[PDB]
Parts: sequence; structure tokens; C-alpha cells
Amino acid sequence: QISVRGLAGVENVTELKKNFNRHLHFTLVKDRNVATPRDYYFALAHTVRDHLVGRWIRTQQHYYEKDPKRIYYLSLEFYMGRTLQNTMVNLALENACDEATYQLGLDMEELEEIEEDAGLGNGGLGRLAACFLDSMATLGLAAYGYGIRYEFGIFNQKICGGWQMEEADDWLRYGNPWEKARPEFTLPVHFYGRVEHTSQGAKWVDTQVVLAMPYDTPVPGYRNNVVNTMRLWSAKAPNDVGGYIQAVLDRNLAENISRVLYPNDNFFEGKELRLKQEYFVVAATLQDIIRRFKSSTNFDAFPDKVAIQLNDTHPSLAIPELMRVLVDLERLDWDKAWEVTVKTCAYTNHTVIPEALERWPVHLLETLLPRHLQIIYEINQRFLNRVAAAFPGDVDRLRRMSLVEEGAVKRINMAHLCIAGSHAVNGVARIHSEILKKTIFKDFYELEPHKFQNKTNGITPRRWLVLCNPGLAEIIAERIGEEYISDLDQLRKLLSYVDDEAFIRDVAKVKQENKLKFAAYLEREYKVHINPNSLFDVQVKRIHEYKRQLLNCLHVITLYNRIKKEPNKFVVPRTVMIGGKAAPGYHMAKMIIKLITAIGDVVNHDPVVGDRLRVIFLENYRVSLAEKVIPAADLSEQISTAGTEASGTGNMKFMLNGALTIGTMDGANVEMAEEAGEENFFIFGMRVEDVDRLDQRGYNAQEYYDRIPELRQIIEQLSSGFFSPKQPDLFKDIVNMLMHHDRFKVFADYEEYVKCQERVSALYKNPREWTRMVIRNIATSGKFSSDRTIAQYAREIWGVEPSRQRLPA
Amino acid sequence: QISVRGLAGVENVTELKKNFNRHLHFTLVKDRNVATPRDYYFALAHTVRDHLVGRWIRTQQHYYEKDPKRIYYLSLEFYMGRTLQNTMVNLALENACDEATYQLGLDMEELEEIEEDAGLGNGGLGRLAACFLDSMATLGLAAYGYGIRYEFGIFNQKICGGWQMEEADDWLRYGNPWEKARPEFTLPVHFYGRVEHTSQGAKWVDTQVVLAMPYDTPVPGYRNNVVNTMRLWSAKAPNDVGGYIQAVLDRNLAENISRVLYPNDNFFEGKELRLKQEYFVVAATLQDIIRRFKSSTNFDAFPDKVAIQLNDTHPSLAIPELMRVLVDLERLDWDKAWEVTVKTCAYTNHTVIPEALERWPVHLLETLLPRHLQIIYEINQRFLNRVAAAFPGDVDRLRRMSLVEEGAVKRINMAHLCIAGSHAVNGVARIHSEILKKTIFKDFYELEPHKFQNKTNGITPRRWLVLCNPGLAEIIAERIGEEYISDLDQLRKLLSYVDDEAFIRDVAKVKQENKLKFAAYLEREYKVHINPNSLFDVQVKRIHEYKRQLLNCLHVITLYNRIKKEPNKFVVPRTVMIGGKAAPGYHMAKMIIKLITAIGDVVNHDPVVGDRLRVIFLENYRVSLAEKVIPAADLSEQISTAGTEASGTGNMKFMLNGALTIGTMDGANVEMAEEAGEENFFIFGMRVEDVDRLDQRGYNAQEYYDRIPELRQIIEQLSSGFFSPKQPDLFKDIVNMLMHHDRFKVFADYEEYVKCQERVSALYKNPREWTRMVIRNIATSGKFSSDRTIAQYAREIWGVEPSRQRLPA
Ligand SMILES: O=C(NC(=O)c1ccc([N+](=O)[O-])cc1)N[C@@H]1O[C@H](CO)[C@@H](O)[C@H](O)[C@H]1O
Ligand SMILES: O=C(NC(=O)c1ccc([N+](=O)[O-])cc1)N[C@@H]1O[C@H](CO)[C@@H](O)[C@H](O)[C@H]1O
Ligand SMILES: O=C(NC(=O)c1ccc([N+](=O)[O-])cc1)N[C@@H]1O[C@H](CO)[C@@H](O)[C@H](O)[C@H]1O
Ligand SMILES: O=C(NC(=O)c1ccc([N+](=O)[O-])cc1)N[C@@H]1O[C@H](CO)[C@@H](O)[C@H](O)[C@H]1O
Ligand SMILES: *Cc1c(COP(=O)(O)O)cnc(C)c1O
Ligand SMILES: *Cc1c(COP(=O)(O)O)cnc(C)c1O
Repeated sequence: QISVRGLAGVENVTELKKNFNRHLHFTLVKDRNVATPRDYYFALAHTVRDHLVGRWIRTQQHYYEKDPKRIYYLSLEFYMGRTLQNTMVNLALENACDEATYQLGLDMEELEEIEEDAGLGNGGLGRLAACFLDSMATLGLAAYGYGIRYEFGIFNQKICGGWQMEEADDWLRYGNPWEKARPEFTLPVHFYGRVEHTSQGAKWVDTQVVLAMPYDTPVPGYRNNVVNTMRLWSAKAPNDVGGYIQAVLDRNLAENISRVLYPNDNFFEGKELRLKQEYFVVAATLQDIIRRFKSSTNFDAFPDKVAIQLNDTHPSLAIPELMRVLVDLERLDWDKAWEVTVKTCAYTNHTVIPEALERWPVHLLETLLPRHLQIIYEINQRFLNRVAAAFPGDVDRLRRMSLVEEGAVKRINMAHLCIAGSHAVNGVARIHSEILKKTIFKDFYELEPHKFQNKTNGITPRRWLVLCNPGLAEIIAERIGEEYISDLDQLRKLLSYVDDEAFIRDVAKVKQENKLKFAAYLEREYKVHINPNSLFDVQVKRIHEYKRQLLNCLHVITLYNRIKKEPNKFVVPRTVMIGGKAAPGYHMAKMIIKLITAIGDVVNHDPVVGDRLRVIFLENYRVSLAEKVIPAADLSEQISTAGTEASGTGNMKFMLNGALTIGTMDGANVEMAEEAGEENFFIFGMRVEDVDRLDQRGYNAQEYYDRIPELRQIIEQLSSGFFSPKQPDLFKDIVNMLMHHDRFKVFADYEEYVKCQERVSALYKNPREWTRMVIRNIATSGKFSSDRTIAQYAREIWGVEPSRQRLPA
Repeated sequence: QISVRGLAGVENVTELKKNFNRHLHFTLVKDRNVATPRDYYFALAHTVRDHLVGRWIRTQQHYYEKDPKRIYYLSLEFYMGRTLQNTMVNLALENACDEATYQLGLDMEELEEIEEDAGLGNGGLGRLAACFLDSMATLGLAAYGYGIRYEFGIFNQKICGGWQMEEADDWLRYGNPWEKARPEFTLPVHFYGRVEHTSQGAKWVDTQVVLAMPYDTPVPGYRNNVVNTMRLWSAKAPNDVGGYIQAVLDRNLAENISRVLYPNDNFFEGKELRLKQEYFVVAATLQDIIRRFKSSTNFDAFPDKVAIQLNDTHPSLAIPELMRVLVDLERLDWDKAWEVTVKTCAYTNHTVIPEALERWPVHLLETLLPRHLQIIYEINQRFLNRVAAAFPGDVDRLRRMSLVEEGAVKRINMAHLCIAGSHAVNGVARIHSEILKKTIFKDFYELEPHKFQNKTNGITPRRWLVLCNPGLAEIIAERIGEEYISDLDQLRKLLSYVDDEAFIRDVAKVKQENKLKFAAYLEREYKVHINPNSLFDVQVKRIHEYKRQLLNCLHVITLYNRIKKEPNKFVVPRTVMIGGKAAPGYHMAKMIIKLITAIGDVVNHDPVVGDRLRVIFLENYRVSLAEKVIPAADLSEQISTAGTEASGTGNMKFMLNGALTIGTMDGANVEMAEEAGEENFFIFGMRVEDVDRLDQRGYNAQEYYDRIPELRQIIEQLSSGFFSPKQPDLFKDIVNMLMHHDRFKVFADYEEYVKCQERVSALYKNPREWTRMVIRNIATSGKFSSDRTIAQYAREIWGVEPSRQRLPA
């Protein structure tokens, strides 16, 4: 139907249909009379999976023959989403499968909705790992993603009585057709025990053993026939009546390590189970890496054949674990082992907020990983000796830079460990990387300037454009070809169409179709109609005070009060959509969700408002839902307090899909505005410097409350129970926080935000000009392709060259 | 190679080879360069499994169209063993697969050893269920086996320092290619809660819910194209940070229900988890049965379309559960519901030993299944009213027959419940069924004579002859054809070959080859040589005092002492093999295993003995091992105290495979001797009547110790530490038991046993006559085919006619 979805040749369609029927029969043990919708999805999944096999075997065989430098991306999160459509897209089988299933009397889009999301992540950090895997495969890098096969991913969110309820995400219930267990690579992981110092080196003994069984998932590159691997480890107890029965049941204790993903993305919690997960993935991965290295013994060449990227400090134990193996098992001298370690490891930081940084209590490491604690102390001693030599007499610096933090309970600062043991440390956006050098990592930057780099984030154009918005991808391709899908910078060619009446009309048509499509979805799976002609104002991302969904809420209430004040005045119709999950123990975040639904309960049922304003909370925001809502958005809300959002990636997804952005000069927003031109962006609020000035003199929210009548009215409504009749003081915690302890200065940006929003409404009233600005945004979103990001990591950190050359078959 | 293994046609072999390579590639994601032995096994398993699909779909479709009466065999145990070879045997693909794998350069027998046994049973009771499924499929009955999919079956047994060590049987670790999950049939099971009596009937509320997810395994009939189903239920928690994390981890509690098989086959233990397993299988199965019944509402015809067979009392809750559904949910009147229940249920008893009978504490049922306890009390009240009317004034009878036992803690006697709620109750051997009527069930027999029946056990000739002993099956087929494989009575035709010199020579040759084959296996997988020319004296079965492995031990020691007494006298060489697992908490059974190994440690290293006597303990006895050792045995030890072994089935396996039997007139041994002729059996010991006479006057072991010098010597050796130098009093518990509290009268049968064993040795010295007696045993083993047993259950209990007619394809 659509050319960017590939060819639907007769022989290919015929083959697909027969293999589909073959799997339904032999694999599913069903015939068209008793087959359930799920049976059909699995038959299709197997049929597509079959096309990956040859390429997967050939790719791995290829790496063995050429023996390239291998890239290992270690992450505790891989927010993959669904795999079926993405696989068809990268293999150019979408149209063929669509035709094949059509001929069999089935709707492929209906079958795609049956697949469960692989939600093995919380948000941005986990999704970045996913986009990176896609880009690394597309760029021909011998890359491996290593993580944990959680049997329960991020919880499914249910909204009950306006409150978030958490439900277990049993995503493996019906099976996962994409994974392949590799029992021959099962490896032992050690815990607890003690250290013995003998004549020849230290020895870690009396440990408890847990087995790590790997499951491999294929990662197909975009039409280059490359299929890389994502290997996830699953925990298994070693095999060696009340007592007997209990012993068997207690096996669950050991296997609980890979049971569930920790959902706290706001505050670090030093929980033992989480520490076990972190060591579990690191220990099994490093053994696998070393095995592959030896199967390709001087470790001097180890850094030339191995690159380990640490996604945040979560897998930071890789540093002392590599030292342990090299010193304790391989018997290399410390200095040489350290040289190898630093040269193979690199660390990526994702936030500057204190509460999110990992600082593990010493007593916990002491009990669980005694040898690693000793190695960490030794690393610290040698590092601090270097600091003392470079800054003689600077005693305060020694205290600040130590990997060991003193006080109540001694803790190990994992970020400091990562910097000391990595040859490269990077931020994820220009402004973020600069802040790292000026604030939290200043001392380290002064000691080792060369280590600090910037690698602005990106998103894959395949899942975030071709897959979720084929209509837009097609009108772009009709004019500039398909080459931009793997070379996004080519979108700049669209700048010469900004005045093309035909193109302007098509861009607007695609957006309208997406909105109608989403407006429908809303009614089918949920229960409310929305004016498809209203401006779709969307803010989707995890709920956090720093992301300021609260500021958005203040604007919504302002709009509502203005309508009530002058009912018969014309106002641009809006459908405000807010969605995202809140970490289970994050009280304020859960109160914000309740506030949003409470506002909707009032606004959506006010006769005077009509369909000029609607407030909808998008339930269970996840990758699959993002693929639906983003293409339908008109306005992207990226309003974090300047200096708090390291980069953001949702912002890039919206820009690539035809939405204009209203935001602060924070994270990647700065670079997006720079690429598109500030006149094509809706920028407002305090800049980082402004926030600093306010902190210097002290932030007093009362001042804003006293000087802004509209803000005062809103606060009084919240306090008096206007949005919670039956529970008058329901939102007292929110008002108290805003008035006395708001770390994110919501009131400080209120006035500029409301004024900026008025300018957005003004532009929406002029369809043609709104669309021309949209075109200017899409045309300059090329820099934000994760292919660009990965190419920079490859050349500037890993020391490998990207390849666009395809492979046999 | 061997005609009884089917044809190896060119087209069939060619097809098998290509499908094997197809699975290795697409299913295993491997090529002949990195494929592991396990990869090859799975490729073969999938290839064979593919041939089952069409027949499986057609069979179930067939039952829907014809809507025959369905037979439901409920069991907490299904001791299946391996599936690959059995499937090839029943589909006549053995030779073809053998040739196909051969051409690919692989040894099929080597690949078969990779499959894990499905050890979902303890012994005889669980294996009977397995043979029954095979026979029901072979006889064309619309039969379903229902049970639990334990993720851990019977423990693997390790012998350390002569002691049994238990190891978890993680049989699903590498996956099970034979099963197919059926998520569309997931059903809820209720626990705890309370009963509410409203205007219209009782209601069970506030219950905890656990989901039952079924997994189906195909059960192929012998070359009749019928493929029945064995459906096993797996427990799943319903889907609805410390608290959040713990809530997810606590899901294991609910899922623990299907985690492990209880290994106590000696003493009943009222454990809550076991009760949960029993209700879990019954609740899910009955809902499935009713669904299928409605999908084919007067339940008057329910008994005409449904038959439920209870394997022991383990699934006895089916009786009150069926009443619950009919009365509480379907709203039928009690009397009508009871009529339906009795007419559809039948109960099979497997032992008369008190300690093995299920007697659940009332307080346990009260908490876990409140409604069922109420239903049970009502059943009891109505039943006892019938008893009172039939035997007016007999107050003691009312106490004896009650389903409720008074005393320390009130308990529900499940056997009494089963008799009251079943239209048929059967023993498993003629002598056992008679004892039931004369002793433990006498009162019930007097009230309802028509309910009591006998159904002598049997074994399937396919796994127990064709599969494990192809050599013997072939020489038999060469002379009488292949028809006997599904009509075992035809073996009688062999009686006309007892004087055939050619046949006599072939029977002896086959046995010699099997012994050499097993003698080798012993050295390869274990570490000792054995004289292939010695008489193979074998006793394999679970370790129990009533089975008297101890009596066997006394004979071994006697033989050893006699050799030591007169070293230079000729004695027929023997290799005594004893094997079997002991229930984890069965102290005496574990001491018997230690004694056996201790005896071996002395006998096997005595220079004077040489290779005239060897004592070997066969480690990890299981179905797979039985298929190897039984065909190699010369002498089968079936020496339980008369009146204790209900039937025994291992005895039948040995008879069918060319071993002579030494045993007591117990269980099926009586019928085996009757079929073959007492002169062709080595019978010894007290008969049931003799044991009764001894109990009347009182058993005094001292009397035997004082009158038998050889026995006295043995006891003194055990007591003085002759078999445990470092631990002089190691076997004091055994000596104390034998001398003061032996419920099984080991000493009472000692003299006759030793004398009988001498006659066995005398016959072994005459090869030709030994073989002629063997032929007479094999020729009359036909009655012991489970096909005969099932045909009797079908006609006399279930009310259905067996069919030997094959099906399409
Ligand atoms: O577990 C399975 N069992 C069988 O396919 C099967 C087929 C035939 C027979 N048989 O007895 O003929 C038994 C099991 N199949 C599984 O069904 C899942 C859901 O579609 C797929 O994702 C898995 O890759 C597939 O192996
Ligand atoms: O998602 C993030 N972090 C987490 O999910 C997370 C996970 C665990 C913990 N923890 O404390 O355990 C804290 C945060 N960080 C996000 O990573 C994105 C990719 O670079 C950035 O663009 C965002 O600005 C950043 O907030
Ligand atoms: O889990 C499996 N995954 C795959 O076969 C597979 C194949 C190809 C790709 N792929 O990405 O191309 C991914 C997974 N296969 C499983 O391997 C087991 C052991 O042989 C079999 O018993 C199961 O029936 C089969 O489904
Ligand atoms: O195997 C048996 N019993 C058990 O495995 C068993 C299971 C559970 C409990 N329990 O108390 O829970 C007791 C015995 N019984 C055996 O069932 C065979 C088949 O009819 C008979 O031939 C044997 O004589 C009988 O001992
Ligand atoms: C892209 C994405 C994110 C990150 O969004 P930000 O606004 O950068 O925080 C989070 N969740 C999902 C499901 C995503 O697709
Ligand atoms: C046949 C069999 C049994 C039963 O043996 P008996 O001697 O009747 O107790 C037990 N275990 C296995 C593995 C069997 O094959």
C-alpha cells in the first residue's frame, strides 16, 4: 500500500502465507476453526522470526571470522516495547506481511496489538539503551546489549478513583517468541563468603552460588542484514519431607534476583536485592566477555578488543569485578590490571540530582561482596594519592573526591568510582555535560580534563518515525527519497519545501489523520470522545516534581478560570493530555496524578466549557502508547526547571513527528532550538543562570502568590476543596509544598509560561503558518538521530568505525 | 535394522533428514559447526513431534463430532519417563529415524539419553497411571489424564559415603518440547474464605484465588493414529517500593502449589500444601470437564457422558466438589446431585497399610475449604442414616463407618468418603481385593456388595517390551508375528516352542546380549566391572520395610558367610543388584540403603570371594533405568510379606522380559504363578493365613534367632560392627527393629527364602532348563498387559466399549 513499507511480491507473499499456515498447524497445534486471535499473532511472529535466523547466524559467524573490537553496553534497563512491527520494518517485510495476512482474512494491525511490551525499563535511560541497540546494528558495530531478564517489568498502571494502582507486568505469561535460551552458557555468580589472604594473593571463599542463564534476543539493523544480540541473564538456583519440601521451595529466594525491575526512578534506595541484581549482571557479563575474548594470554590487548559502556552507575561494579578477575584469577599485577580496566571502561551520567545518585552503605558491600569492598578501598587509596600529588595541601578536595563518604553510615559513591575507573565520562546533552564540569564533577574535571566528554542523546528514526508514523515518512520519501531513514540529516532538504503549497497540505493532512486515529483509539479502548479539531496539548513522561507536570496543571486551571470569567469569548479549543507512571513510593508524584484526574472531573463536566477544553490523563503510558500518541500531538510540553532534565528524549520524538515545542532552555531543548532556530520554538522561563541567582537570594513562593491575582485564585481553589468537594483538604500537601518547599520553583516560571502558551494559541489560529513552522522543525531534527549519537560514541570513545555496508543474503 | 521397529523407506528418511535440518536451523538457531549434543536431541524431538500434530488435531476433532462418553483419569502422579522413543515406537518411525540420524552422522541412542525423565510420580501408583494412558489411547477410548505439572518431580538420588542424598529434579530446565500451554483454558481456583447462608442456598465468599493454567502433552496410541491428551495444571498468581517489590515476590507463595511432588510414599502427612495441591487439581479439572460437557442443561445425562476415575484418595475432593458445583452453582436438589455424583465417580485403592491412608484433620479442611467440610458432614449424616436403617442398633458399626473419626483431633477418612460417593471401588489384584472385603472395608462390603470389584494391574507391552527389549520382541515376532504387541495373550503361542532348540538358543542369546549391554553401561556411567556370566539377582523398587529389601540383605550375608566358611567349594556366581529411592523422612529406609552399600564394601573387596559374589546398589532408580536393568535380569525379587503388596507391577515387567521370579504369595505374584504354573515359579514363605496365625499368638523374633545358627551369626556381625568398623553401633537401629519391633516378620520367612534361593542356583546350573522355564513365563504373561486391565475398567466400570479400529491418516 505504502512504498516505504517495502515490496509485496507474489513469491514472497505466497511463501509468507504458507509458512504462516505451517506454524499455525505444527507450532500452535491449531486449525482455522479453533484458532484464537493470540494464536494468529504467534503464527505471524514465528513466520517473521524465521527470516531473522539466517542473518543472525551469519552475523555472529562474521564477527568470529573478522574478530572486530566488541562493544558491550551494560544496562539494568532495556525499554524495548514490542518487537513484531520493528522487525518487519528492518527486514522490509511490512507490506508483504500485510498483504499475506490480508489474503488469509486477517487484520495485521489487530494482531500487533496482542504482543506484550517488553517493558524492562523505567523511562528515558532504559529507552536510550533500546534506541542505541537499533543504531549500533544499523551502523554495523559488533555490539552486544547485556542486562537482566526480569520476569516482571515496569508495573501496569491502573487508574482507580483517580488514583494510580500498580499491577504486576507478567509479560512472559504467554511466552516470548523472540528469545532463545542458551543453556550452554550458564555461568556461576558468587555472593557473601569471606576473603582469605594466602601466600599467593587473596581468595574469595565460602560463597553462595547463583547460576546465570542467558536468553538471547535478535537486534536487526535497518535493511543491512546485520542482526546483533541482546543477552539477558536469568537467575537459577544450583540443583544441590518438611525439610526436603522447604529446601525445594527456598530455591525461589535465589531466583528472586531476576524477578522484578525496581520502579524507583526518582530516589535511590540502598536495597540488598537491587545490589544483588547489579552484581549479578556484571559478574555473568564479564565472564562471558572474557570467554569470548579468549575464544577469539596477554590482557594488554584486552582494551583493543573490548569496550564496556556503563549506562549510569548501576553496573559500576564492573570496575572492581574486572580488577578482581585480573588480579585474583589471572594473576596480573595491580598497575597493569588497572591500566587495562580504565582503558576498557566508559561511564555515562544521566542526572545531577543528588537523591538519584547511588551511594551504597559500606556494611552492605562488606557482607555481600567483601572482596570488592577491599578492591574499592585500594582504588580509593591510590586515586587520592594522585589527587594529593596534584593539589598538595588541599585537604578539603581529598574529602570531596574520595570514593568513600564519611558520616552517619559510611557509603561508597559509585559515581566517583566510575570516574576514577573509566577513560571517558560523558553527559547526555551539551548543557548537562557543561554543568557536570562546573558543579558535581568539577574537582574530577580539574584533575583529568581529557576524560570528560559530551554525547547528546538521540532516538532511532525507525521506531520513532517509519514505524509509528508511516504516513509522514511516506510524504517525506515521495519528495526526497528513502535515504534519510538511515541518514536523518537529509531531512534538511525539506527546508526547500516550506513554501510548497502541496507539501504544506500533506503535512497537515497526515497530522489530522493521526489525531482522528488517536481520537478513535481513545473511545474504543477507553471511554470518552475528544474534539479532533482541538489543539492536542501533550505531556507524557514519568511523573516527577522536576519535570513539572504541576506547572502544566496551573495553566490548565488558569485556562478554565478564564473561560468561566468570560464564557462567551472565543478561545482556541484544546485537549490537554498528561500521562506517565509514578514510582510506587513517590507520594507527591501520586498526588499529582490525583490532581490531574480531579481537574478533569471538573473541567470535562462543566456545561459552560463545552468542548473548548478537555483534560485527559493517559493511563499506562509505555512505549506502545508513545508510538500512538506522539504522532498525534500538536504541542509538546518539555517544561522542566532549567538545569534538572539532563537531556530528555521524548522531546526529540515529538519534534520528529510534527509537533511544535513549548519548553525551557533545559537539556536537549537548547540544542533543538539551536538547530531549528529560536523563532521556531516556544521558549520561556528562567535559564540556568536565573535559577542560580534565585537560589542565591532565596526562593520565596509567597512573593509570586501576592503579586499574581490569577495564581492566588488557583491556590485558593486548591486549598478550599474546589477540586475535591467531598475531601476539602485532599490537596493540602501540594499547596504546602508549592508555598513553602518547592525545590523546582513552579511559581517562578508561571507568568512567562502562561504568556508563552497564549502565543502558541495565536499561531494555531493560522493553520498555514503553524504548519510552516512544523516543517522547519521536522527539517532540522536530523541531529537527534541516535545514529549520529552512536557514531560519536564509536569514534570518540570506543575507537571503532561505523559501517553502512550491508552483508550477504 | 530390526523389522519390529518399522520400515525405513527412502522418501520417509529423506523427509526426516530435511525436517531435522530445518529445526536445527530455524528452531535451534544453530548449524552443524556449533551444535551441541542437546541441540541435536531437540532437533530430533521436534521432527518426531511434527508427526503427532495432524493425528492429535484429528483425534480431538473426532471426539467432538462423535461425542463419546469421556473418561477422566485423575491422579496426583504420572510417572511418564522419557517420551522420544515411545513416540517413535507408537508411530512406527523408529527405524526411519535411526537411519535418518545415522545418515547425518549421529547416534540416535546417544541423543535419547539426553532427554530428562518426566518423573512426576513416586513408583507403582504413578507408573500405573502412565501405562493406563498408553493402553487407553491404544484401545481408542476418549480418555484424558488430569494432574499437576510439578516443576520438580521425584528427587534425583545421589549416594554419598553410602548414604542417600536428595537433589532437586529440575526437569524443565532446558525446556519440554512435548508440552503445549493452553492459556485460553486458564481457570480460577478458590481457597479459604467463608460460607454465607442466604435465602437461596449457601455461598462461598471472601476467597483467595489462584489460577490454573493447563499444559497438554500428547499420548499416542499404538499405530492406530489415535492421540489422546494428558492435561497438567500449573499454578499462577492473579495479576491483581519495598511494599511493591515484596508484593511481586510474594506471588511465589501462590505458585508454590505446583512446585514439587511430595515424595512420601510410606506415611501420609497432613501437610497444608499437599491438601492445596489435591484441591487445585480437582477444582480445575471438574470445571474443564463441565465446560466440555456443556460444549458438546440437564445433568441427568452427565453420568452417561462422563466417567471420573480416582487414582487412590488423593483426588477424593472431586466428590464434594462435584456436589458443591451441582448444588451451589447449578442449583440441583441434593438427592439428584448425589445420584449424579455416585454414578460418575469410581475409586481405586492401592494399599491396606494404615499409615498410608489419608485422614485429614478437620481444622485444616475447616480453614482451607469451609464449604467442602459442610458438604462432607452432610454426606456423612445421610450415609450413616442408611447404615442405621440396614443394621438397626449396631452402634459400633456406625462409629466404624463414619467418614468422621473422633479422638485427639477429628479427622475425615478419605477412603470412607470415596466408597460412599462412588458406584465402584476396586482393588488392584485378586488377593488384595479379597482382603479389602474381609478386613478394612468389610462393613462397607456388607452394606453395598455390588460396589466392590477387582481389576488386576497390568503394564503396557509397548514401553515394557518393544521399547526396552527390541531383541526379545523381534525373536518373538519372527515366530508368531507382530499382532501380540496389542494383543499380548497371543504370547501363549510360544508354548509350542518350549522344545524348539532354535528358539531356546535365541531366548538365551537375547538375555546374554542385554546383560553385556548393561554390564557395560555400569562401567561407563558408574565405576565397576561385573561378571556378565553371573546370575543377575535384581530387586528394584522404592525402599520400604514391607517390601523387605532387608530379607534380601540377610540372604546376601548368608551367601558371603558360606563362601568364607568353605572358600574352595563351587557356588553359582551372582551379581546382586538392589536399587530404589527412600522417602526423605523415612529413617529406617535410609538405614537400609546404608546397610546395602556397607555390605557391598565388604563383599566386593574380599579376595577370597573373587567375582563369585558382587553386591551393587543401583543409584537413582527411575523409569529410564528400569528400561535398562529389567531386560538384563535373570532373577526378579518380589518378596514382600504376604498381604502387604497390593499388587506390584515391577513383577510383571520382569516376567515379560525373561527373568524367573522368586517371591511370596502376595499381590499379583499369586496370579502370575497361577498363569505360568507354580512349578515354573519360585514360591516361598508364609501365606496370608500363616501371617494371621502368627499375629494371633504373637510374633517373637528371638525364637528364630535362637533356633537358626546362620541367622544368629548375621545378627552378631551387624551388632559387632563387622560391616561398619569405624562405627560399631551404626546399625543398632536395624538390629533392634528386627529383634523387637518388626511388623513385617523378616525372620519368619528367612529359612524358606534361603532354601528357595538354593533351588534357584540349582536350576541356573542347567542353562537349557532355566531357559525353558523362562519361555513358559514369557508365554503366559499375556494377562498382565494393561490393555486387558483397561478393557475390564471400560466394560465393568466406565460403561464403554474398547476399539481396535485405527483412524484416518
Ligand atoms: O510450546 C509449544 N509447543 C508446541 O508447539 C507443541 C506442538 C506439537 C505437539 N505435539 O504433541 O504434537 C506438542 C507441543 N510451542 C510454543 O508456542 C509458543 C506460542 O505460540 C511459541 O512462542 C514458542 O516458540 C513455541 O515453541
Ligand atoms: O531515566 C532516567 N533515569 C532513570 O530511569 C533512573 C533509574 C534508577 C534510579 N535510581 O535511583 O535507582 C534513578 C533514575 N534518566 C533519564 O535518562 C535519559 C536518557 O539519557 C535522559 O535524557 C533524562 O534527562 C534522564 O532523566
Ligand atoms: O525458545 C526458542 N526460541 C527460538 O527457537 C528462536 C528462533 C529464532 C530466533 N530469531 O531471532 O531468529 C529467536 C528465537 N525455541 C525453543 O527451543 C526449545 C529447545 O530446542 C524447544 O523445545 C522449543 O519448542 C522451541 O520453541
Ligand atoms: O505406589 C503406591 N503408592 C504411592 O506411591 C503412595 C503415594 C502417596 C502416599 N501418601 O501417603 O501420601 C502413599 C503411597 N502404591 C502402589 O501402587 C501400585 C499400582 O497399583 C501397586 O501395584 C503397589 O502394590 C502399591 O504399593
Ligand atoms: C521516550 C520515552 C520516555 C522519555 O521521555 P522524556 O520526556 O525524555 O522523559 C519515557 N517513557 C517512554 C515510554 C518513552 O517512549
Ligand atoms: C514399575 C516401577 C515401579 C513399581 O515397582 P514395584 O516393584 O511394583 O513396587 C516403581 N518404580 C519404577 C521406576 C517403575 O518402573
